[PDB]
Amino acid sequence: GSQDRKIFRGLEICCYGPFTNMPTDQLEWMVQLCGASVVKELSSFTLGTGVHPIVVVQPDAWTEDNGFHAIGQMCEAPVVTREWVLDSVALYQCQELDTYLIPQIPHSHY
Repeated sequence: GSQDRKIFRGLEICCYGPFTNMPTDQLEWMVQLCGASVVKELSSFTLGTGVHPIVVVQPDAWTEDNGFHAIGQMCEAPVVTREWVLDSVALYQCQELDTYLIPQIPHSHY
């Protein structure tokens, strides 16, 4: 570019859920500051030219009642805890989503 760069450069990340009491408006801002774009919903994603779709979650305030075992099935993008957004905005670099994406593994406590 000229006077910009952004670590995301054409990106779309949506924060689903209340998380806690900050990772909502401040989260979309951070991503936006990194080059991404705040997506209202999952269906809001649009295949432009260099805009990649991404999703964010946080099994904290969501608690158990509706069901969080169907994120990727409901969204057509990679869901990653705010850790990604934070880890990326912290050091400034599009970190691997797989590091904060939906684990989904057999068993739970062993």
